[PDB]
Amino acid sequence: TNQWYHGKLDRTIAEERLRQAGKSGSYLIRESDRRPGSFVLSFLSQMNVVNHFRIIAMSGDYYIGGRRFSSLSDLIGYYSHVSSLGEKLLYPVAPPEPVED
Repeated sequence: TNQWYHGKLDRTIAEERLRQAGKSGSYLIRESDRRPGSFVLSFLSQMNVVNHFRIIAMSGDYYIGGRRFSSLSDLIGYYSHVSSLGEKLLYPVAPPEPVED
């Protein structure tokens, strides 16, 4: 569950991880290092374009595209199962597993 949370992660590594997944509709959530306390939905769109959508944390709520959410998980759920953003969240990209010691 919620494999798509990468915590603190810069833009370049986020784009690397999404491009590694390689399919349009791949996504992750990271807490912006440039704007801490805010988050980014990073999303691989068509034609090798990564979009980085700011998500605003306001009043215990989370805002993206004027829609309001109670948790980052609720936000991911909505753009996966209710409506497109219009592109659709399809493949959650999990953080790289720990390496073989």
